[PDB]
Amino acid sequence: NIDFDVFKKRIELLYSKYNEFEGSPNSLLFVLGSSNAENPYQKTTILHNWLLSYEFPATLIALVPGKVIIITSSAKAKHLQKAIDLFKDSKITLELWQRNNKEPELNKKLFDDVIALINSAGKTVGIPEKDSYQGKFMTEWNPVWEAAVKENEFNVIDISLGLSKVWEVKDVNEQAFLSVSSKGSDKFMDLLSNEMVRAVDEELKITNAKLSDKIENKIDDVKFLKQLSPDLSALCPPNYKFNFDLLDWTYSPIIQSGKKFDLRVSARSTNDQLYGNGCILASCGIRYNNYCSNITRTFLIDPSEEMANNYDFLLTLQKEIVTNILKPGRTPKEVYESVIEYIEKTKPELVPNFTKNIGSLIGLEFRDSNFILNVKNDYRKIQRGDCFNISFGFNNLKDSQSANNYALQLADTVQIPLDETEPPRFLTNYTKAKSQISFYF
Repeated sequence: NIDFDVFKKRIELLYSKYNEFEGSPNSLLFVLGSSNAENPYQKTTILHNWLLSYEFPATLIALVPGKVIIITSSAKAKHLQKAIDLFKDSKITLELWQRNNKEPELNKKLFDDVIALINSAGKTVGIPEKDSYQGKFMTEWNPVWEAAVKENEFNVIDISLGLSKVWEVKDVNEQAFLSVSSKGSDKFMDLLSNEMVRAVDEELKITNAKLSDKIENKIDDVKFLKQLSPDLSALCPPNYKFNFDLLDWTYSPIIQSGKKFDLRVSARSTNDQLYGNGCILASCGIRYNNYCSNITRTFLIDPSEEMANNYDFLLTLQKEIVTNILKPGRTPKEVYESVIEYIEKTKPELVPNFTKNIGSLIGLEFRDSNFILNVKNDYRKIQRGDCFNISFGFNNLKDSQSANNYALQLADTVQIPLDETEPPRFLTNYTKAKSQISFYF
């Protein structure tokens, strides 16, 4: 069940902002084909999650002056019917056009009709240009759209940056869902660290990938889910009941040890035997009601003194970033440059080893590519209500005591409160204390 008051406020917000996006689009057009679980964070899908809290496959949504048009099946139109009355009073009329797959002539007429309304709004049409969906609905739609662009002289422009700004600031309910997600990540991290220690202690034959898979699979263990429920349900926003079915993975858990450390988002657990010495990097990111979170911990197994000392600096760095650097009003570039400067002042020798970013805005997407915390983004300001995956590390560090280089990585989900007087709030709280992440065999 969909909160239509939320649907109404979010669609009205988008409607009020879009003509002021870059390029001044006269209309917006969002076409969703079949859902793909392996590619869940495209802008059109994000829009559906934001507006409705569910992805509606084989559905078109258009915004033009005065109207929101939804082309979808009878079943789906029935889920959305109650929304219509909300716009009866508003610049928007809501219109639900129902498809019928035994009437392909009607289905074509609907598509021609919406393109006519788009044409009437103006020549500039805003779409998320990187989005790609497959399936039967898209096979119908694609040639109709392509003909319209070519025949009507549509100027089709990207709106990803505009969308990113519209839904950037998290409302109080969204903040709650992010908190729930993050607590989930904490509890899986706790499991992960326990299973990892057991693996080393019991001399298990197990690869990094197999161990991370074990943790991933616990999301389907209803016994484990039951255990999770008290702590997660306490964090749900007022009037929203905790629901198991809304728990998912943002991405596959990762464990790294031994020969290979990769600090980029593209990293995946290797098929190498779990290496029970030195640095073990682990990352879990649970998703609750579409709200992504992330946590990365480094575990130290019989660490040399230099690994331990560099781990201490890693903690100090995170405290400096979150307490002093990551402030409303600042650009990602300014934040990242400030980080480099701090490292340059304290441990200059480690600058070449540092990650190229310190994470990104997080929310309905795991990583908003228009708000990565690196030097390339000089065009966004941090705002109160923003939530971040603050993730950084040092790779290719030299161990005098081992044949393997080592790495250190730390990530937490951090909320910037809406209230001016409140500091950044860690949503992920699983320990990072050196004595609690160090193990000796």
